[PDB]
Amino acid sequence: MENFQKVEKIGEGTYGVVYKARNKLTGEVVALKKIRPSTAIREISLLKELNHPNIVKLLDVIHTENKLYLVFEFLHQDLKKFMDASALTGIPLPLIKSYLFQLLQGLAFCHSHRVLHRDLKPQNLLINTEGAIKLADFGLARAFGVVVTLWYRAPEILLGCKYYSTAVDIWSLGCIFAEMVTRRALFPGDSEIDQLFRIFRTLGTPDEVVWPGVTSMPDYKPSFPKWARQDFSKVVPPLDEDGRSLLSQMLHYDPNKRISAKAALAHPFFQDVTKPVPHLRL
Ligand SMILES: COc1cccc(C(=O)c2sc(Nc3ccccc3)nc2N)c1
Repeated sequence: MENFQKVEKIGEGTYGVVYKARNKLTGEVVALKKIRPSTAIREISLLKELNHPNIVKLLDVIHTENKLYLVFEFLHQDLKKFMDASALTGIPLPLIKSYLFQLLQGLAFCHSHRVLHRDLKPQNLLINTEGAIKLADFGLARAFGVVVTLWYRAPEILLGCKYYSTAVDIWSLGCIFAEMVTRRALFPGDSEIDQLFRIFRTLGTPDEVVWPGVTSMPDYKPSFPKWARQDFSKVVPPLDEDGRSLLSQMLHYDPNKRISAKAALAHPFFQDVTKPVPHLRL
């Protein structure tokens, strides 16, 4: 187009097609996302001012010929592909730990700036050859808002709560952490109810004891089956107790009891964190 050269279609994003493109003027390659409101323009534009090592930079918001494009710094590979590529032997624990640590740093930053992601998934976690991992698309959900993956959706969202909190991002990261460790999605639901019951079958059907206010949620039904909680040691076996304790805190039903990114960074699991180099096949 006028100021870009579409190198390739890197895929279908939440709001539209995403292409690997090259800016004709600078020659820089970026991830150009076509969006499929004047308030959205204002909000999104504010996001350009979010700089952190673990957040994919939003270089530009382009509103021309009545189309909306978001220009992002280009990263080497997404975690989804990396996990698939590492499925035979699994991502080494030190690297899993480094990634979780960095992602929490990115979340702690966004959240301290009152920005939520709401749709964290391996597809929007990007890595580079130097061992960094970054979160892409923070704050787009709020600015915009509505086959979609439900695997990383927090239970409060599934139960129809209309007010999101920073806790939904911790839940999603918890699901991703488990998946890196076991090499299998933690809650692979095929529908909203299947997603919810898969969570219930593992963590136990929530009640007013563990989640005060749950029985009054919009889509909660007294007729939900009552499953008992499974022992955590069976959920992510290869993980040591520090990792399991941290994961359990990231998967608390009550958003208010769920650990914050900031507090998670101080968890004992990270006492020996390092920054390994991943073996990336580009
Ligand atoms: C469907 O497309 C998506 C979905 C969610 C996030 C992004 C995104 O921001 C990206 S992808 C990317 N490089 C990349 C290089 C090789 C393989 C896959 C992605 N770099 C950025 N910045 C793209």
